[PDB]
Amino acid sequence: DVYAQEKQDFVQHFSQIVRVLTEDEMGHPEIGDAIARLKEVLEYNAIGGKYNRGLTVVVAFRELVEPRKQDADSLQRAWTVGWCVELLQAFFLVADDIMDSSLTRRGQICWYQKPGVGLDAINDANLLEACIYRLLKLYCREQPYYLNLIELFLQSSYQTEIGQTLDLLTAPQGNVDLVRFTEKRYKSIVKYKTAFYSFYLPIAAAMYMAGIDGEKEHANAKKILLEMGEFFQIQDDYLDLFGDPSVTGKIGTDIQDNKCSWLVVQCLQRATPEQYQILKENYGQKEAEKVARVKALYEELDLPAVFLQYEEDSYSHIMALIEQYAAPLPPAVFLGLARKIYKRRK
Amino acid sequence: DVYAQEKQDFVQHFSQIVRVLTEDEMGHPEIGDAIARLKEVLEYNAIGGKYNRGLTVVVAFRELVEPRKQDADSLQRAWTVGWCVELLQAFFLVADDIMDSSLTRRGQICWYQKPGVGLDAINDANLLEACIYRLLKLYCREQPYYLNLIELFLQSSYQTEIGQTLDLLTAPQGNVDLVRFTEKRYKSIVKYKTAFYSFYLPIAAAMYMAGIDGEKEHANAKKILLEMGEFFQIQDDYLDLFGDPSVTGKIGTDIQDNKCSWLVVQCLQRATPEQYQILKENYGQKEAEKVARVKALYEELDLPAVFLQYEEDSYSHIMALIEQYAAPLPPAVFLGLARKIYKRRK
Ligand SMILES: CC(C)Oc1ccc(-c2ccnc(NC(P(=O)(O)O)P(=O)(O)O)c2)cc1
Ligand SMILES: CC(C)Oc1ccc(-c2ccnc(NC(P(=O)(O)O)P(=O)(O)O)c2)cc1
Ligand SMILES: [Mg+2]
Ligand SMILES: [Mg+2]
Ligand SMILES: [Mg+2]
Ligand SMILES: [Mg+2]
Ligand SMILES: [Mg+2]
Ligand SMILES: [Mg+2]
Repeated sequence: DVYAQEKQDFVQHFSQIVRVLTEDEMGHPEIGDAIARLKEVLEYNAIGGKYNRGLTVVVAFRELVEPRKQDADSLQRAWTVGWCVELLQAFFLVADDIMDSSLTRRGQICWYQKPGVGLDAINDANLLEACIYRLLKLYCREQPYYLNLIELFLQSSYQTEIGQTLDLLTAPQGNVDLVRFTEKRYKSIVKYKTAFYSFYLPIAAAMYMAGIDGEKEHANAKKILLEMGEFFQIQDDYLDLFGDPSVTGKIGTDIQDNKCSWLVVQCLQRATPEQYQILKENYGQKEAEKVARVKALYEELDLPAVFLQYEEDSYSHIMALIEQYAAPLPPAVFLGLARKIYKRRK
Repeated sequence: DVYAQEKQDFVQHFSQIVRVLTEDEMGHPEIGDAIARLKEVLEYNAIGGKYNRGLTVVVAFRELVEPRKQDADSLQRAWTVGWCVELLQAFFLVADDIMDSSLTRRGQICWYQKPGVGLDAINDANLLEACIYRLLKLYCREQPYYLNLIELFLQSSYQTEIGQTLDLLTAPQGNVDLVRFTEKRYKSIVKYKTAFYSFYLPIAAAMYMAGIDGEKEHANAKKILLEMGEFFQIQDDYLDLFGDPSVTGKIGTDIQDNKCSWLVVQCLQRATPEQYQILKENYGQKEAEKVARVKALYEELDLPAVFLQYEEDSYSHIMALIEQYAAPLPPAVFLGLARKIYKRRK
C-alpha cells in the first residue's frame, strides 16, 4: 500500500545514484572505461526487482522521523541509504547466480551468463558492494549515525556470507545429503543468509538514521524481523519450484543444486520409506527427468497446500510478535513490510 | 633485512588471528560448520606468500611510534592490522585466480581448483574480506584512528577493484586487443590494481595508527608508494613468464589471458611490422605452441635485458622520490620496503 505509493518515487532516484557514482569520470579520466563498466553493471543488476529493502528504509524513515525533521537533505540521505541496501542485494545476487548456476534473474539472463561477461562478474559483484560505502561516505559522513551505518552494513554482509557458507556446505554437488536436511539446520541457514540483510538491516538503518540507537530497541525489532525473514525465505523456496518464471523473473535450481530447501525438509518429514528412496535416487542431480520426479513427489505429498497452511500460521505468529515487540515504534513500520510480503507471488 | 627479522614473529601471530576469528563457535553453535569452513579458508589462503604488506605495517609502525608508546596492546593492534592487509590480499588472490583461470598459487593448487571447492570459492573470498572489518572492530574500535582505518581499507578495495576492472576490460578473451596495450594504459591499470593496496595501504595504516593523519603527509607518502607499486607490478609481469614456478609458487597465464602485461607493451614498442604479426596471430590464446611462440619473440627481442635496465633506472627514480618526499618520516620506512622488493625473484 504505502510501498506501492513510494515505488515510482524510489526508482526515479536511481538516475541520481548512477550519476554520482560515475562522477569521478571528469576528475580522473584514466578510469573512464572502468566507470563506464560500473554504470553498465549498475543498470543491469540494480534494477528490475521489487525494491522491497530500499523501499523499507524510505518508508520506515518517514514513519520514524518527526515530519518537521524531514527536510530535503534528510530525505535524500534516506533514499540514498535505501539504494545502498539495494546495491548490497545486487552484489549478493550476481555472485549467487554464479554459485547456483542460475539462468535468469528479474526477467532477464543472469549477468554472468551474458556473452562477454562470464566470471568477470565476480569483480562486477564486488564493485557493487564498494558503491555502498562510497555513497555512505558522500552523503552521511557528517551525520552522527555514520559509523553505526558502516558497521551495520559490514556486519550484515558478514552474517549473510556465513549464511551462504551454511547453504553451500549443506548442498554438496555430486553427494546425497538427505540426512542433513533438518528443520533445525534449515532455520539456521535462512536466519543468516536472508533474514539479517533483507529484514533487520533496512529497518535498523532507518532506526539509526532516526537517532534510535539503543540495544534494547534494536533487539526487539530484530525478534520480529528475523522471524519475518525466515518466513520470506520459505516463500522464496516455494517459489523456486512452484512459481511462474514469467512472474518471479527467475528459473528454479534448488533441486538440481541439492539445496536444503524448505520443500525438501517438509518432504522428508512426511515421506514413506519408499518415497524417501525416490527422493534419494532423484534429488541433487542435473537430469530434467530426475527434477520432474522430485516435483511430482512434492505434489503427491500436497506440499503446496502444506505451504499455504504454514504461511497462515507463521503470519499469525509474526503478527503476535509485532503485538509483543513493536513498542515504542509504530506497528505500521513492521506491518507495511509484512503486508508487502504476505501471499507474494514474486 | 628488518623484514627478514620480523618474519617469524609475524607468522607466529597467525594462530591467534585464526583463534579470535573462529571464537564465535562457542556462543553460536548453529554456525559451527561455517566457522570450521572459514578456518579452512584462512589456513589455505592466508599463508604461504611473502607477507610483505603485513610486515610493512608492523615495521613501519615500530619505526613511526616512539618506543615508549609501543606497549603490548599497541604492538598487538599493529600486527593485527598487518594481518588485515594480508586478509585483503587473500581475498583478492582467491577471486583473481578464478578470473585469470590460474592453476597454482604460493606453491599449491589454487583454492578454487581443489575438488569440492570450485565456484564456492567466490563466497570464501568474500568471507576473507569480511574478517578484516571483524578484526578492526575487535581490536581498534576504541582507538582515535578506527574510522580512518575502516575508510582506508574500503577505499583501497574500491581503487583495487577499479584497477581489476581496467585489467579485465583491456584483456577480452577471444579478441585481439593489441591497439589497447599502451604505456599510458598499462600505468593506469597497475596504479589502481596493485599500487594503492600493496604499497600505499600498509604504510598509510601504520601512519594513521601513529597518529599521522595529515593530508600533506599522506599525499607525500603516496607519491613514493605509487611509483613503488608500479615498479612491483612490472616485476610481477616479468615473473609471470620468466620466473621459476617452483620459486614464484605460481604458473603464468598473462599471454593466454590476453593481458596488458608490461612485457607485451615493451614488445609492441620494439616490434618490426613482421614480428607485430607474430604477436597478433599468437597472443591471447590457450594453445601451448602459441604461448611458446610469443615467449620466443620476447627472448628474440632481449626483453629480459630490457627488464633489468628498466628496473635499475626505476629503482634509482624511486630512491630520488624518497629523497624528495620522505620527510618528516624516516627514510628507512620506504627504504626497507624498496630493498625488500628490489631484484626479487618471487
Ligand atoms: C559474497 C556473496 C557470495 O555472498 C552472498 C551472495 C548471495 C546470498 C544470498 C542470500 C539470500 N538469497 C540469495 N539468493 C536466493 P535466490 O537465487 O534469488 O532464489 P537463494 O540462492 O538463497 O535461494 C542469495 C548470500 C551471500
Ligand atoms: C573483487 C576482486 C575480484 O578484486 C580484485 C582481485 C584481485 C586483484 C589483484 C590485484 C593485483 N594483482 C593480482 N594478481 C596478480 P597475480 O595472479 O598474483 O600475478 P595479476 O592477475 O594482476 O597479474 C590481483 C584486484 C582486485
Ligand atoms: Mg543460493
Ligand atoms: Mg540462488
Ligand atoms: Mg531461492
Ligand atoms: Mg589478474
Ligand atoms: Mg592473476
Ligand atoms: Mg601477475
